[PDB]
Amino acid sequence: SRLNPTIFEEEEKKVLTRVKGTDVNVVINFLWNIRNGFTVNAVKSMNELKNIINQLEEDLEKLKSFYKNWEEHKNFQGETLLVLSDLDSTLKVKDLLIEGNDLEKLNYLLDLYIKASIYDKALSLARELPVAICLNKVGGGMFDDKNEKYKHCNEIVTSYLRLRYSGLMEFRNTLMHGGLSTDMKPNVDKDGNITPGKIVTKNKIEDFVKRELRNYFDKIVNFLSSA
Amino acid sequence: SRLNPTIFEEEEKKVLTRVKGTDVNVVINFLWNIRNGFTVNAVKSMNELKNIINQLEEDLEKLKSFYKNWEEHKNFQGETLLVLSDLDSTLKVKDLLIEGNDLEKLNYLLDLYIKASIYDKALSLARELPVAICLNKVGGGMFDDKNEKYKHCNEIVTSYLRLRYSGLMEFRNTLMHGGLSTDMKPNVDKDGNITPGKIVTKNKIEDFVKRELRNYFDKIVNFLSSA
Repeated sequence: SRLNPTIFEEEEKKVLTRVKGTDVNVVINFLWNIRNGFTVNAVKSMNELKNIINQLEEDLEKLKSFYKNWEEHKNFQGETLLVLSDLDSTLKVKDLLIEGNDLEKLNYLLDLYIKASIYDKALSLARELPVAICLNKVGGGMFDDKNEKYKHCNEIVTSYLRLRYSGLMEFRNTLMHGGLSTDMKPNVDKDGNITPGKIVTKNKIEDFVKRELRNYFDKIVNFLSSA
Repeated sequence: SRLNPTIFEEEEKKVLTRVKGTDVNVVINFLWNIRNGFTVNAVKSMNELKNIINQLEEDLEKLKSFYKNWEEHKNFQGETLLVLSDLDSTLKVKDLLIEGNDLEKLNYLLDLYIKASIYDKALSLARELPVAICLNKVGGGMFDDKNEKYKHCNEIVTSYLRLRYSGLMEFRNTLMHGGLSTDMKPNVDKDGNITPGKIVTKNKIEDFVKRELRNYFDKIVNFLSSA
């Protein structure tokens, strides 16, 4: 915002105007929604982001060319605000994007949560995405108990998960409620000291989501296609 | 039982002994279980029945040959108890039989109930057979609420039926509870006169089971295979 050279060529200004207008705030918000589990919103932003980076690529090629032939763009010789590395590092957000319907975008996000080791968000998405998949097959509906299509769709995935994927459902609720919960059954003393109940290890959770969650999810979705 | 000729040849006696021993009571019991909806028991009897008729065929061929060459078996010339038509008509029970596991035998029975126009029994079997199909896929279990595998398996088929096959579930409960029920909502007067609630027609029920029940059931089972 605070970047404006006093003397600027027609081609320099034309591309700097584009650079000054890069919505870095939309990228930060995208990462915020992903971290805090606002999965629908993150996925809805994907197309907007796709355009943000498609332009940033165009600007980076032009700026890269400018700095490669730096002898012709001596107007930038004193500038300290435009840092090529800051913009080039931002282009990595291109990896977080995919094309397709919002369900396919959420499916990709599940894999992103797995790679990033965000166990809580990965397991909740693996639990709720098959309900949406189911809802889509039935012509659509809203995630609300008053919606009949949702009521039955949720009952199907919940009972199928409790029937075949008992582990998935257990890890999900434990990570969702944390340490102080009925899901972990800790014991509080007269002295104010707590002794954990189930003491679920770092390895059992890491191994399950990193090695089984995707294979399990793909089988759950495979089953729910026939619906 | 009351059939015994005074003079009997070695080949005549050998085959009459077999005829006298035909378990017609097992056939009557088979038809009783089918009519009263004891579907598991009817299906379990199928192999026994298969042997009953396999022998009755053998005896009928020999007796038919005896009566075709009646001049050689003049010992039967006065007999009134052995009626070829009674035994030959019994061989029609061969059509009610099929080979395969008890689930495949129950599947065939569903089609038998459809052809026979036993709407009540057909719809209850169409509702409960997918639970057993589901139970089998999960390694087996007992039809009891204390059985976890059953609990979830039933919840899946019940919610899938309420989600996609709303009609099937409605006709089932109506036929199961009959006229005087909450399923039909009749109204009783001060005078002791009742006015039906939903008045579901003979045609809507006939058309549904005779034209849609099998296509619908086959899709329900097709879905539950992926489980």
